[PDB]
Amino acid sequence: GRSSVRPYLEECTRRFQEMFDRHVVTRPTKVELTDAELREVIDDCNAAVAPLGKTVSDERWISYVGVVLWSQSPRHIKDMEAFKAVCVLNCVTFVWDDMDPALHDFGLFLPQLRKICEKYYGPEDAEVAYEAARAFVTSDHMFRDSPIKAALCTTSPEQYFRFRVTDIGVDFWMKMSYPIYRHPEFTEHAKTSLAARMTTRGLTIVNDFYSYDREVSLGQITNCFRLCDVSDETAFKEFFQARLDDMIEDIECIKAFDQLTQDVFLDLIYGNFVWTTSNKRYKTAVNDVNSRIQ
Amino acid sequence: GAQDIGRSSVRPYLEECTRRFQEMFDRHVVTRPTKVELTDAELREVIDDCNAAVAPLGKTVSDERWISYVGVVLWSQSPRHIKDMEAFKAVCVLNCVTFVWDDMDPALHDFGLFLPQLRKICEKYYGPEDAEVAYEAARAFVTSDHMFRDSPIKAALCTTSPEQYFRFRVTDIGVDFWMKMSYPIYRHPEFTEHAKTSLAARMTTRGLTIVNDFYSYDREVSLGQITNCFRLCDVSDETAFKEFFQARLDDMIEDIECIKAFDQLTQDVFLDLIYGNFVWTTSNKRYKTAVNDVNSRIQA
Ligand SMILES: C=C(C)[C@@H]1CC[C@]2(C)C/C(F)=C(/C)CC/C=C(/C)CC[C@H]12
Ligand SMILES: C=C(C)[C@@H]1CC[C@]2(C)C/C(F)=C(\C)CC/C=C(/C)CC[C@H]12
Ligand SMILES: [Cl-]
Ligand SMILES: [Cl-]
Ligand SMILES: [Cl-]
Ligand SMILES: [K+]
Ligand SMILES: [K+]
Ligand SMILES: [Mg+2]
Ligand SMILES: [Mg+2]
Ligand SMILES: [Mg+2]
Ligand SMILES: [Mg+2]
Ligand SMILES: [Mg+2]
Ligand SMILES: [Mg+2]
Ligand SMILES: [Mg+2]
Ligand SMILES: [Mg+2]
Ligand SMILES: [Mg+2]
Repeated sequence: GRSSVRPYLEECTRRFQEMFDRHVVTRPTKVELTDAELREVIDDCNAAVAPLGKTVSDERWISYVGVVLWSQSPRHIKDMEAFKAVCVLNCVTFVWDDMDPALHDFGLFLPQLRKICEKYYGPEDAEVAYEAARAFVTSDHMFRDSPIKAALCTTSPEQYFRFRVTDIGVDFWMKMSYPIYRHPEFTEHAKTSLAARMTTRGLTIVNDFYSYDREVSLGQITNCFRLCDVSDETAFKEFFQARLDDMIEDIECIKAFDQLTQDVFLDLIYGNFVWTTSNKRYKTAVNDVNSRIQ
Repeated sequence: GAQDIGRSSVRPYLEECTRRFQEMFDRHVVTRPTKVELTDAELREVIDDCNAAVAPLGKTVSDERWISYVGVVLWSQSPRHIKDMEAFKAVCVLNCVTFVWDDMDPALHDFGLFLPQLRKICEKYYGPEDAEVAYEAARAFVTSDHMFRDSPIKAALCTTSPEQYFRFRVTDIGVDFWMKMSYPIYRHPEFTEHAKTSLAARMTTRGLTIVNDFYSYDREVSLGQITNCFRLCDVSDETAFKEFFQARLDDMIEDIECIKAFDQLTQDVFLDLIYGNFVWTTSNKRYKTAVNDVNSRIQA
């Protein structure tokens, strides 16, 4: 009844895309990694999660990494070592997101994050990236079955998106991504988390729509469509339009930022959507790339 | 009289809004904030550090002005939970000297002179790790306050909706900075994590900002400052003002009721911050007249 948004899949996909075409216009661009670059990334990912004891397949890594390939801003890239770092860090904390909390070993995993950060970044940037990775994995862990999560995800969209600034990983993403661009304004917006606060709703509403069926099946409550009656087409449509309006208002305000920063913000939101709709992770509730790692 | 005088002041609403705020706190927070009493030695140690830090910028600040700045720390921390009084004094100093920065013409903003003083304060009162977090947060605040003077981003975030506006204020009202320099006071691991993710700041931004904005509106409008949520409604129209004000009270209440899901120590800290800021704001000459000897623009 409320267990699926499948009836709305085609209409909502078309409405998301129309919104992007009218308000962002320019398509996101996929970063093409060389084979050598992709192997270096996947090798670092496997090394980082090996102490945790679970095998991750190449195609699951590729499912995770696609968000970085599609949602950065390739024409503004300056530092491909920072880009590779974001690939690795994004992927290995994605595994953490998918893991049963019994597998979460901070003593084994935190040094791996530190190693990744020092390898690919300079001394100061490595500290910023590591703290943000540390804060993300700690947050994902401590909020599993937390009353705080229950209160923030069941009260209002406002409370929910406030939780997601950290929990969807976008604050972490900004703080590990600014070395890719070496653009002083973007670096400040990343470090104040204004960059994350501006892009949270656009990332989260899309992720939530397409991951609803999986999350509802697993008992995960971190999803804004749980705030509406999805079995009621009229109530769903009103809620979905309110969320579309949220995304538009953010995008229109993002266009007040400097031309480079606004490119990075918009490529992030629109790229996430392109990646989400072509990724098997977001298609069936349980499959070989989104199954709980138990 | 070409000016929109009718929209230039919330003075007609002063008594009724103050009473409504207080009723809200009494119904939803209940327990009073507690003022930290500093020794005369401690206070003088704080003020001498404050004067040392802003001396390179060229402007004298009176003890009365410092005391006007420092009261928010005295009233809005959580005395029952304090473990580290050196961290508390760091927050007194860091709060006060960045208040001066907030009040200064941007021509006085000298990062080369001022950033080393902030680093010196942090290195004096905190351990090495805590000092780096507090310095980064102070740096990011003073850089933000400077960057956004006359900025199109500020205009867009402050004139679109309450949601865009409060998103700006998570940094601009200084509360993220506040959390990241206050967690060493409490040495409470959950509070430290909520500080470092900025969830602490996000939970408390609206309660701090709505109160600050109401009582600093007249001064800010007279100085042409646009960072104030009541510029989003027509304060000259009583019906529209009261509808907007009720919407802001509802925002505060929703945050406070969600804050009550946090662990007991964290929620005490969050609620003392919001309610203490209200007690301080309503007792402080800074928030009583548009221009006076403690809130006037510090001019180049
Ligand atoms: C941050 C970005 C734009 C996107 C937004 C959706 C995301 C793919 C989903 C999710 F799985 C996260 C929370 C776990 C990993 C966190 C960061 C690194 C990645 C967070 C991901
Ligand atoms: C460095 C301090 C702490 C920063 C500096 C200027 C500030 C905007 C002043 C004002 F708005 C305060 C007294 C209300 C909220 C207090 C804290 C959370 C942060 C307050 C701010
Ligand atoms: Cl560096
Ligand atoms: Cl934030
Ligand atoms: Cl320390
Ligand atoms: K809306
Ligand atoms: K409201
Ligand atoms: Mg998650
Ligand atoms: Mg997940
Ligand atoms: Mg390095
Ligand atoms: Mg999801
Ligand atoms: Mg397969
Ligand atoms: Mg200010
Ligand atoms: Mg001010
Ligand atoms: Mg004000
Ligand atoms: Mg009028």
